[PDB]
Amino acid sequence: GSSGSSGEGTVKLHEGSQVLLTSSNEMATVRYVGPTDFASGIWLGLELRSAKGKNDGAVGDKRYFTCKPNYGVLVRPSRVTYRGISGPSSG
Repeated sequence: GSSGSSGEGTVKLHEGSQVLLTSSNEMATVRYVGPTDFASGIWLGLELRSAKGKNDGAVGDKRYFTCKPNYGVLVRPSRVTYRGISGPSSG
């Protein structure tokens, strides 16, 4: 399992994407994408439009985004979700 070897890879996140938390039920804009220095694993620098997080834009010696105190949050793809299908345009 590395860069798509065993177990497929449905990781489609680079930037300017939208994902909804599967715990707090709050949309979040994807700013950063990749491994972190404070933790061991992949993360996604999210940024909310209000004080509903636990980050100050950056954590440690790595910048993920820029926002007010406790505005954005850091979560993993598997920890986040987002639509993709199109479906009937009418409605």
